[PDB]
Amino acid sequence: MIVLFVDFDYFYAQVEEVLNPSLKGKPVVVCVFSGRFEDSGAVATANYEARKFGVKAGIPIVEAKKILPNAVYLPMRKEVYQQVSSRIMNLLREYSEKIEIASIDEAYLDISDKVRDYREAYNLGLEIKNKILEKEKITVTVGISKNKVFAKIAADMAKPNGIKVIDDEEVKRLIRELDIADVPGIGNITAEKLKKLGINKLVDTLSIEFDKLKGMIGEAKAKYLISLARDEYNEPIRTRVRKSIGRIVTMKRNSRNLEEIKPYLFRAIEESYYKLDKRIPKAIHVVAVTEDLDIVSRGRTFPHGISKETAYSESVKLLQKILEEDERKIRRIGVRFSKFI
DNA sequence: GGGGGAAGGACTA
DNA sequence: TCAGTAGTCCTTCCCCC
Ligand SMILES: Nc1ccn([C@H]2C[C@H](O)[C@@H](COP(=O)(O)OP(=O)(O)OP(=O)(O)O)O2)c(=O)n1
Ligand SMILES: [Ca+2]
Ligand SMILES: [Ca+2]
Repeated sequence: MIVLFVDFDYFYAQVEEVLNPSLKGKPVVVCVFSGRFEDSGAVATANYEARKFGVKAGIPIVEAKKILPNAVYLPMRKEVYQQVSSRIMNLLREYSEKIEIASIDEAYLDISDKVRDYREAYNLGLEIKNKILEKEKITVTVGISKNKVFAKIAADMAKPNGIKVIDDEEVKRLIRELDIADVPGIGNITAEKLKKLGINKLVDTLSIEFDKLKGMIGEAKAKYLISLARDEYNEPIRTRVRKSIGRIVTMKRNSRNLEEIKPYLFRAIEESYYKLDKRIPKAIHVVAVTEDLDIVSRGRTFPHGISKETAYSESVKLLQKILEEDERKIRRIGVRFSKFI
């Protein structure tokens, strides 16, 4: 198999640059303003001029401003990036019917039946980059290898605005030399459990007793890592279908007062129903983020679709279940719909 | 023994 | 006054065949 992975460069910030070119060359920071106070919230992403200085996705907006007080701070306009993303995905469909859209800014193409070798895949990759640049003026990074995991890794190594092929020989070198923390799906917590087992490279998972590996990181991740280490990882490129749609909002102030929380919960339901658009969910979950940032949730599944009115009344019962079963105050409240008809 | 669901947890956004 | 904001898949514990 030959997989071609496309990951758009600093996506949210780049789309803003495309819509307002005077922004180019300046540090741009796209933010999610929570509304609790002046500048409360987090950075969604920043272009490379801002990232060079430590302003990156996830940090508080107040911290970003301490580092770069004169950078351009823009409010996230998700719907705008979504429309731009959808047009780029449509361009990629022209290069392969076998495409897997993994997120708002990334897709995997199985080009096995389109090119004969890596030389040709690499060329098709250039063709793709040029096409996206021509049509939307957006630069992307392309990663090419024998499977999804290594195609993604290839891209990670070449961004931004890059293109890289990890051939079979390099795949073998990487299995031995690549820091296992850099493997998709290995976060800080798993990375720490592995370091604690002596495991720092994929190749290391082949010599550890399987039960020891599994007992520590679970059966699924152990098999995943082993399959990659044996160079036998095979997952087909598959059309993704959204399985849930939801919205969670931050409250002006923490609380466990039902009438005070209702307005935020109802606003989350409205926005959520706006996004479902024709999709009818049979399940609804109320999700609360507690004062200490823990996540607690309660849901219900119906043998039929959930009308907006039913979503309103059931969400309150589920919220009450959360209040009655957890004594912490709530900071964020939202809903999540799933099991679509 | 293991299918199947609810809720927590990890990961990547 | 650090802490957003969406969404997926796996795990653990429980019911049930
Ligand atoms: N914690 C995060 C991480 C990402 N995103 C959003 C904004 C990013 O623009 C977009 C894509 O994610 P990437 O990790 O690919 O980040 P970028 O495209 O921004 O940059 P790059 O790919 O250059 O590294 O997803 C977000 O809202 N919150
Ligand atoms: Ca990406
Ligand atoms: Ca990207």
